[PDB]
Amino acid sequence: KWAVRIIRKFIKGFIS
Repeated sequence: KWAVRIIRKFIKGFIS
């Protein structure tokens, strides 16, 4: 659970 946020973490590196 909530490991989807890890992919969003990559997004946090992509958007920034």
